[PDB]
Amino acid sequence: WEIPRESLRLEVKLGQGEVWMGTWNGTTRVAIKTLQVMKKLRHEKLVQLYAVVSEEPIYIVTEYMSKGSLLDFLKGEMGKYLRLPQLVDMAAQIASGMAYVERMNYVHRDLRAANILVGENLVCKVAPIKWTAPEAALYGRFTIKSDVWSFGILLTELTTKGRVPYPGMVNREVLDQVERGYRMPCPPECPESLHDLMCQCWRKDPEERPTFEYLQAFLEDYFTSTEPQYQPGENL
Repeated sequence: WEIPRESLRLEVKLGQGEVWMGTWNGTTRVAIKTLQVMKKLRHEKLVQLYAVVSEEPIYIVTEYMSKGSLLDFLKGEMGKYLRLPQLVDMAAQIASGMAYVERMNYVHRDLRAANILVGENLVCKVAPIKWTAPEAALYGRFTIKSDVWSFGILLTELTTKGRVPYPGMVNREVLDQVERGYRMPCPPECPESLHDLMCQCWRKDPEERPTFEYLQAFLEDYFTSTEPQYQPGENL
């Protein structure tokens, strides 16, 4: 995994450590973060670790995802063009990455659009009270099932093309309201069967939420099994 410092050219700054777009061995575009899990986990929908410089000032090198975060993507020029089949297909890739995390007995803890990265041809990869399950926020009970909750929130980000969840509510009010059984209602033009899936992710009992294997399968099959008569509307 170790590479020499001179094999990395840092080209454009992408964020603040810091995140750059660069070159690896004068051949390969890569993303670069500046001054053990990513070595074990390997999957087509998880952002891939390429290399490390493991003595301060430390450098982590991964595959470059040309579109930045899914939040930026949904809120940019492309948002107006995405429709439900594009958003459902992205949701299905994320579930797929999360199905892997599930299978490896890992927990993400901060699943939401800002932590999904997007590439060419809409490849999406896995890389906060409004996104956090009640039992995680209240009791520190983070599990694969609290990720499932967050994934339901992320479904609403996809279907609103990036709007903040619970419009108008502050954090305390979200937590107070969600404890009373409040759930976001169907987004405009979003089919009820898709909002029903959200509502499954948001079940009070963590054990009653579906697996990511289930979510992935459901979303892959969406347009044949669940909405065979779907027609594109003005926004979805």
